[PDB]
Amino acid sequence: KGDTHIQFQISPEGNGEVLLKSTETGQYLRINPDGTVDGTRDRSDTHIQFQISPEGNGEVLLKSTETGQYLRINPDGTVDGTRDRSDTHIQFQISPEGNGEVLLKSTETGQYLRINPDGTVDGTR
Repeated sequence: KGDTHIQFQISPEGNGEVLLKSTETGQYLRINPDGTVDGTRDRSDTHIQFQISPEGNGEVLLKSTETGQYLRINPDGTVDGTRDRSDTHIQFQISPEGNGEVLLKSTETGQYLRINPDGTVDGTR
């Protein structure tokens, strides 16, 4: 939890969409059509638009709207997209740390989402 690349801002975009942005670099989380996940500064990229979908008891899904893929953190720390809504590795807890900064913690594995400064995305405990 002491990692320096795990804090995000959540920017509302109306119509119920949000952007998930690294506080360090301003890079936005992106799910590509091929299921890979990375970071980009391209504000106009359609693949950075997310919907936060409540599951109950405070768990949420983070769904990339353009291609309907849910963010997944696997036990091995890799991050990808999936359409399998029953996967236990797509549930997140949004944990604020003050001033609009949050950690995005994947419930099943205890991993925090991380966007490294090179735009690579992974999980760290």
